[PDB]
Amino acid sequence: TSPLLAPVRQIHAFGDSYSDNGESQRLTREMLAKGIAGAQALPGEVYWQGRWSNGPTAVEVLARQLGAQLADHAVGGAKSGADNYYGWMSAYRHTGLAGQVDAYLATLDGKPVDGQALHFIFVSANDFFEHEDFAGEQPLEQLAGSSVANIRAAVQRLGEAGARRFLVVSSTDLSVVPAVVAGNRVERAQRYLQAVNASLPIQLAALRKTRGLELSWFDHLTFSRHLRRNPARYGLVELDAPCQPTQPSVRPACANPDQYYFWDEWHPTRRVHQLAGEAMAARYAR
Ligand SMILES: CC[N+](CC)(CC)CC
Repeated sequence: TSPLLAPVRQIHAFGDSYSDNGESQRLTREMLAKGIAGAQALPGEVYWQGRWSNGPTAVEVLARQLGAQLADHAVGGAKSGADNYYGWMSAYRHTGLAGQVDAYLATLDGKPVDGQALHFIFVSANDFFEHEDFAGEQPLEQLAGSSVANIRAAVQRLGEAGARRFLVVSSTDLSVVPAVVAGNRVERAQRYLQAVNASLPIQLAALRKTRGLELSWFDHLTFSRHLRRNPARYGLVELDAPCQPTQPSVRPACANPDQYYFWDEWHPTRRVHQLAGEAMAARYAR
């Protein structure tokens, strides 16, 4: 192993429902109040304090582990580009990664980016879920290429403004998500996630060297494959059923959520987020 990276006191997180700690809730309340067409209260009533899970997301755990403050800009539904899985948000706010980065840079008044802050990026799942649910026309390989380009452009734009430290999360294992299984879309997910995860870290290692960045790559797929091959070691019992079914309708939650991998048909439980955030903290000194 290599030397641990330097300690972290501030995180700025960008991403989707795997990171959101209340922005989708706040923003959809704002949109409902203004009567925006098609708005829905997200995430909904069978979720914990606005997170798309039954507890803190992995980046919240990561911040606790590292002794860092967290500014969490992630929005549930966020795509790698400007917009969201929810198309009805675009006429109000651009909540994709590109839009989160634009809003972060616009809310420093001109006051500098913190060169010591860790810029955490965790996105791409909604590029695939939007494409499958609404019959997108890109071949999956072109979709993956657009996801990688969008993430690299976000790191480039944050670096241009003065960011120096990053942690980018790979695609998750979309191929075991319950909604993907139920859609009979396992092979498509495998092909998508393998294309992103082969290309992205090669692109980010070139950008890290050019711009003199500290950029760590977290392989969520390796992480999940190890937990799901050895579930008992981690106190997991149920790897496929959601603890809290929502499709086609809401049904009562399981009694033992700490023994489940999935909270709903897309998102992991607090237990898996906890393990993920501990794993992400492994490259860093406290
Ligand atoms: C973005 C939110 N989801 C689709 C409806 C995940 C893709 C789940 C509720």
